[PDB]
Amino acid sequence: GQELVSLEGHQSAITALAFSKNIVVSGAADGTIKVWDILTGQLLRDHDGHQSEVTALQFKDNIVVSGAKDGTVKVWYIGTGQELVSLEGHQSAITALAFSKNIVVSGAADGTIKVWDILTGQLLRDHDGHQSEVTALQFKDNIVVSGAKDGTVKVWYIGTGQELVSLEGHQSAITALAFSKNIVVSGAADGTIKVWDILTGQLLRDHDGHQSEVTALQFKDNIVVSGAKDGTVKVWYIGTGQELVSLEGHQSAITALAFSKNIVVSGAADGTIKVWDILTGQLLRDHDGHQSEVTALQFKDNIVVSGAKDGTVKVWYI
Repeated sequence: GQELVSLEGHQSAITALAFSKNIVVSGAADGTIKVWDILTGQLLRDHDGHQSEVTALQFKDNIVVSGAKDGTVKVWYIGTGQELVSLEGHQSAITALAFSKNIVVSGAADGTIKVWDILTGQLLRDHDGHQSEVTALQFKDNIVVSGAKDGTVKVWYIGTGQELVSLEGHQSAITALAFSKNIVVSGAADGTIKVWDILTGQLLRDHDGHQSEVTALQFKDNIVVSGAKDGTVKVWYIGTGQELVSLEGHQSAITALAFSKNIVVSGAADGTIKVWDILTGQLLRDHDGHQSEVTALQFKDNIVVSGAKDGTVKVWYI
């Protein structure tokens, strides 16, 4: 349970983080984007980003999709950092990104949602998504599910361009989403978690949650992991709302969550990173990760990658 590598990090707060293969892409509030090789810990690509704060990152098959505060959306190659396609982006700040096959879906602070083809650069769909800032976005199988700061959740089809079903949403800002072919599950800031039949729109379950002011959510299978400002990390079943295991949490506000296999990695505003086993509830690791708030966590193949508000990027083993 030590550090794999030292990484130089950035000169400003880490705002986005992506992890794939042995490559980590990190974005900072000064617009700089850096690419690192985990095996050697060397910075391969420097200054490939934007001129405003990086707000979202997507990394899939040697291609990085990055969004910035000025609304720009860039698609470039990790090998050379040269942009592949030119996207006009949004006029408002990018707030959410989804990347699947050749499609990029971007959400902005004005509520707009745009669908791009990263082979032609064409704007496939221009959407007046919500009357509020798009705070979450999930893309799967030709259908987009979005969440906004006003509590609204929406799903639509890319070709038709109209909504498939009307979901009532929440009454606080949405935090994280996920959905299957049959159901949608969404969670808001006040702890609410709701599941929706996509066809009819019916509310199959309405859970009030166990926390006040959640700051991070993570869905996988029917298990939700929720962190809150009070420092609690809770694991429970979305079908019934029953808590599964008890975790000590942190003495500081939860600011990042990662979830892989049966391992939960949580980061707090004091920089501490904790590693839990949801089968037993025991604390596997208790790292004094960073000296500032943990702003991003990536967890793949027993390797945790973390970023902090001081610009540091660390990578760990379990």
